[PDB]
Amino acid sequence: MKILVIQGPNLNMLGHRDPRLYGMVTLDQIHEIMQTFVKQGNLDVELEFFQTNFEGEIIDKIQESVGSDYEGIIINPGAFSHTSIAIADAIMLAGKPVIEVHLTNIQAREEFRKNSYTGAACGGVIMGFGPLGYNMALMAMVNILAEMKAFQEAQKNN
Amino acid sequence: MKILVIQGPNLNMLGHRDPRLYGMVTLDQIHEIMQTFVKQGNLDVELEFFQTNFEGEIIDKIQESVGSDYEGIIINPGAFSHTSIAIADAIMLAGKPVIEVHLTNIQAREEFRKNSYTGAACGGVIMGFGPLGYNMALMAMVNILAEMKAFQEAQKNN
Repeated sequence: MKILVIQGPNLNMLGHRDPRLYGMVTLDQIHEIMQTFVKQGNLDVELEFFQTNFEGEIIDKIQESVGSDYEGIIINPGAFSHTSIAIADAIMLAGKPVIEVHLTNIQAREEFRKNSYTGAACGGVIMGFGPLGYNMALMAMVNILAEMKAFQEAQKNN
Repeated sequence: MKILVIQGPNLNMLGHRDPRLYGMVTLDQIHEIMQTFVKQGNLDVELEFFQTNFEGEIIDKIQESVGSDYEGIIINPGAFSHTSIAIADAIMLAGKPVIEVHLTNIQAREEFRKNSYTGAACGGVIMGFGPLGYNMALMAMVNILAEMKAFQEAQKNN
């Protein structure tokens, strides 16, 4: 149960960014909290982490998810959320749960960040919880999978 | 540790609403899942529940929260999210965490639902997880409180 955690542009440079918005925490620091959340909870989730500043590297990674290894995706497309129809379209073709996270509340920054093409394509969106939103994402994905697959056995047996 | 769970217009009539959007679950059913989440986790949270179709009843309840009994609020202002500057302003004056939940993804319905005045005023927003978003809200609030108060003792002791 590989979850793929895709992180978009400039997220690797957290802790060189405005700390009023982003606190004083790094991308690596986030990803540990995420394992520490898993390791603790005792979810048989394997997390994989992939950061990139390129739109097409995101689309490729989503597309590569289409084969069996991954059961879901937690993605923060970053600033691309607001422009990238392409990443949205990739999210629409994945055949697996995608949950959108933002550290900041994108309802309360510049007007250009309000709309998320990508988040509209995902099942659900979380925003403004800082690093914590990623664990709430994990919570959700684990829950959703358990529902979907509890549901598949309950129709191949009828 | 009373959490106040405010639910807006027409949310009481879930399960007379479009089940393609809202599944086949009631408001009471949601609130049990929420206790069952608490009861289980073993959080010393007392939940209080308040539903209303009136904008001013929301603002009153938030305002009444300003005294000591409540430590946080999880609110789904519903359709008022998109119009009610007043409820937003109430949220801005509460002096306690407010987390916005929506059952549906408000990025993927009519254009009139995209913008949440109220969600911009809250710390954070969750949307599109169905009933599950309320437990992720609980998770978050519990986490946040524990952080804030772990932080108050760490400054009255310096």
